[PDB]
Amino acid sequence: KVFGRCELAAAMKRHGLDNYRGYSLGNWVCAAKFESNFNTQATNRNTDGSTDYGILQINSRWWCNDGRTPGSRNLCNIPCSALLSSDITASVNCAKKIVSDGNGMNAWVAWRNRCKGTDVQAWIRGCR
Repeated sequence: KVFGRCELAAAMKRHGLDNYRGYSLGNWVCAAKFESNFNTQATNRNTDGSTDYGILQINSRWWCNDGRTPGSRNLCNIPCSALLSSDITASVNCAKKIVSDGNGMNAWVAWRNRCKGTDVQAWIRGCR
């Protein structure tokens, strides 16, 4: 599914992301925009053999099992395919564990480079 901007904002808010660990809703929408272009089916292969999955591009090296990343961890205890669903619940729940591990939203490269220190509020402007 390819979400609309305001559609995704409302979905994320319902799942408890607004101000989670101090990060306003605009941050999560901005991250999703530049990680996946609001597409739940986005996948991207990394140089080390791992793969990033879903709306927030979660990595198979640490967080999910895809059966093809030798010596990796499955800290969110899920198959990586569950992160590609039209239902964002699994992506949201795993993201909460990632952002709580000490490094905050710096775990997402696109957030660090394109959202951090910017007017992230603009991403939820006009939405109900």
